[PDB]
Amino acid sequence: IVGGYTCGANTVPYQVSLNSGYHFCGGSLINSQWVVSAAHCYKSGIQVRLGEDNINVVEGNEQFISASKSIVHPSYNSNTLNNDIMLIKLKSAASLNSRVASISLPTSCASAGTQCLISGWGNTKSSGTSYPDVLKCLKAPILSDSSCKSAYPGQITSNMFCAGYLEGGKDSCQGDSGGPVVCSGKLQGIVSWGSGCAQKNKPGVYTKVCNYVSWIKQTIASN
Ligand SMILES: CC(=N)N1CCC(Oc2ccc([C@@H](Cc3ccc4ccc(C(=N)N)cc4c3)C(=O)O)cc2)CC1
Ligand SMILES: [Ca+2]
Repeated sequence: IVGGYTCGANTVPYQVSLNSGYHFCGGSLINSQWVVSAAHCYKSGIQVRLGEDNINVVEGNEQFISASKSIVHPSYNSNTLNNDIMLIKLKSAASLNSRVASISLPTSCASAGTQCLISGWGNTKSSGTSYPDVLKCLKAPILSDSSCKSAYPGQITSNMFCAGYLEGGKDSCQGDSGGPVVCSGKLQGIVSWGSGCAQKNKPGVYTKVCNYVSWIKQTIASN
């Protein structure tokens, strides 16, 4: 997260860290046994780490659970990043409490202007690389489809939305991928892509979760 702030230990209880010997992607806990992330985060040997703040020190409240199966959306396209969504089933159900809780799926899509909270352990620099120990947060509004498509001509599908600041300086970045975009207590987006990080006129692009509610529910029910 570039230009964000330190969230505060366990203040984003649904935030998950995907680990394979190091943090590589974020995710959101949607129930005691399922996590939603980005399809581009797919990898074998994924350990889901819940209740994390400092990802390098064991501070208490952490729950490490192996992924039993990762389900990449069947229509995911690695070049366009259309349908960039993946469901991860935990080997065992997480112990939900004050510091580890699930986030609700939306019943309707969010409109332009809606303020949302984006979080992650991704790169904190626009030019260069600097990964944080603790979780970073950023409040950003959903942009209009017009501005989104003007920024990324021919690359925005109906399953994507832009969020952020056109003036640059505040944005999600590499490492934040798969993480949550929560608006009014509902998970509306998943960190997907963008051109660089926190660049002028190049806001972040996110997977539009409201378009996948039926798919998520049907898939979870059959697995
Ligand atoms: C051809 C096309 N339709 N496109 C262009 C490529 C685009 O996908 C991608 C895929 C990867 C990349 C980056 C890596 C990267 C990864 C995660 C990111 C997460 C967030 C942000 C952001 N600025 N919000 C930027 C990121 C940049 C990189 O430079 O390797 C950039 C665009 C999909 C859309
Ligand atoms: Ca740690």
